[PDB]
Amino acid sequence: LGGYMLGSAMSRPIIHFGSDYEDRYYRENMHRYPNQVYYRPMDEYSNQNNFVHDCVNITIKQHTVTTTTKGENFTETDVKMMERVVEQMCITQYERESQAYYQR
Repeated sequence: LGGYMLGSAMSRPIIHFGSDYEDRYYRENMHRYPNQVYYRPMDEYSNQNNFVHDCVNITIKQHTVTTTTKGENFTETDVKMMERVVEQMCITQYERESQAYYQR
């Protein structure tokens, strides 16, 4: 990373895949999943969804490196479920900082 950073943790977003199976599938292991999200300052630009689609990429990439380095690797469904959890959290982490620009 070397620029991009980590702010706050959250609650685990209860995702909806539409299958209660896949809810509880994540939910059985959810403590092992991510609980904070990697973002960067606006500085120049911002979007509504596309910088979130950037931030999600970084958080999964990091976990696919620095925790995969700890032996703890993931499958693609594990990634896709993370992408959801991380996007959900990134929406709030974006909005929290974005509201502070508005408050200026």
